[PDB]
Amino acid sequence: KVFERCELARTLKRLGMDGYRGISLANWMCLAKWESGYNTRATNYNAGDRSTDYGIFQINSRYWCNDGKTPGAVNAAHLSCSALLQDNIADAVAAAKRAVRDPQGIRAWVAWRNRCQNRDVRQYVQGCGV
Repeated sequence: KVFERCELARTLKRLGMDGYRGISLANWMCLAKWESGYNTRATNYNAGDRSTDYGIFQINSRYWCNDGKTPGAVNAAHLSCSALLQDNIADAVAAAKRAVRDPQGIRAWVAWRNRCQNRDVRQYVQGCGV
């Protein structure tokens, strides 16, 4: 599923992402925009370390989900990476919440540092009624 901007904002809010660990809804929106373009079936194989990023939040298989084919893979979230390619994003959200409970926080995603960090991200939630 490719989410429309405001539809995603409302969904994330209902799922309790607004201000989760100090992270604004606008920041979560910015992350999803650049990671997958709000597409839940987005997958990205990293040829360099043999891991794959899954879903709307591009959650990595070495730490937050198990896909069986990733070397040195840990399962901090305990989810199958398959759960992060569904149309329903409840599992992707729970995984994202777990990921930011590490001291790094949202900075774990380099895309966040490059295009969201220290920027005006209001644009991602403007007009959505959240």
